[PDB]
Amino acid sequence: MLSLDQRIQTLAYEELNKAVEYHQAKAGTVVVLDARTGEILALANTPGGRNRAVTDMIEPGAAIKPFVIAKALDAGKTDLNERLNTQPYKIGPSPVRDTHVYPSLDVRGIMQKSSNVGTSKLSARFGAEEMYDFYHELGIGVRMHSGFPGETAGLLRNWRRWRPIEQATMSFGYGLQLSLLQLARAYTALTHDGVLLPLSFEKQAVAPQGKRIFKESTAREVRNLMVSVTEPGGTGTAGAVDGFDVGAKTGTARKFYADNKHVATFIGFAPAKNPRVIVAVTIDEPTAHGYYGGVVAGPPFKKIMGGSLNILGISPTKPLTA
Ligand SMILES: [Cl-]
Ligand SMILES: [Cl-]
Repeated sequence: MLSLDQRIQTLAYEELNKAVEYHQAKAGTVVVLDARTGEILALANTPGGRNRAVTDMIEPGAAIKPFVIAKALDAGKTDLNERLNTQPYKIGPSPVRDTHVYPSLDVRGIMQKSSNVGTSKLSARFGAEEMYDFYHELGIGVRMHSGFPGETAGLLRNWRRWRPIEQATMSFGYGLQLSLLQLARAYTALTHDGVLLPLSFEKQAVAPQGKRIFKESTAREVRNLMVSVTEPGGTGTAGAVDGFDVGAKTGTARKFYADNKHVATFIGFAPAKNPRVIVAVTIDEPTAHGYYGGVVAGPPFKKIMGGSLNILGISPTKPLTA
């Protein structure tokens, strides 16, 4: 009744190592989930030993943004028509800025281009306590109880202690921490139509009892926005998979912060409209051939996702061209 798939596990570990070596990185992790039941199909770590997917806390960076955008849509604090001013700004001395100046974006653009500014403005429409409860409901700070030793709850600071700038940076993934397994888990709220899943190391005959975070319509709209990340104009085109539409988010978190020391993340699901698989890839401190999540973690995501769909017998939803 173990949920692991050895063929997916082998594929994930082989592609993970190829990427870690090619980019001359220190380490990497991969999680592959059943997008419908939360069954864990593969967990891969390199270099060997410690189960970093389970034990290692990371700041998720921009990989948290889909949930902030989803929450803002779900509560009616924005909609798919609003064009937000996304010029850089400061809260006191601390800047909030994107990799480019975008004068304005709608929420599709905020997702597609990965705007820290736009996401922080959406989050700022909620009180600190509301955002704190929301992050907790996503499971940040809540142990997975995977059964592995060395597992931590993650980090979610008490909202009463938050500075306004800290609520802002949390909304684009700094100042809170979770493991790649917890982050991959959060994505089941988007794939499983607004219902967060527990995840399991056992095969699930039916999707288990979960917990609603978003309306079903919100999740479906947000999955559609995330397809823009793998299409031209998005930050994650390296993750597009032949024959499928892929909903994804890229992340490029600085470590501590540092100039040129990063954690590159790529997380996505497919078929985007009716997801079957979530693949999450993190590459720790690439030093060659790029450092952003799309360029670094996209290519292994593409290979692991495409191979996982084929292994599982999922038919392409559009004609193959490659
Ligand atoms: Cl806990
Ligand atoms: Cl689809």
